[PDB]
Amino acid sequence: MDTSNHLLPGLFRQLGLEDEPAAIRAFIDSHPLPPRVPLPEAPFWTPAQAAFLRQALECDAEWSEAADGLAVLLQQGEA
Repeated sequence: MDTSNHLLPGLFRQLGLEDEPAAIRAFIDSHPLPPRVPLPEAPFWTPAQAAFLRQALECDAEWSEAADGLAVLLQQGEA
């Protein structure tokens, strides 16, 4: 439930971003989410990729720790 999740590299390549954990933490820092708005409800992601993320939030998938472990970072970001 963190940036050090090796699922984030693969999840970002899936969404069309870098697998570099240094770049990954920089993307989510530069573009955070409000604690009311979760990962599949983010207008930052494209509608097909957001509905694809949503599947892991609808039912516990193999991308469960990817999507959950990312969603915590966005909603519990910076100022």
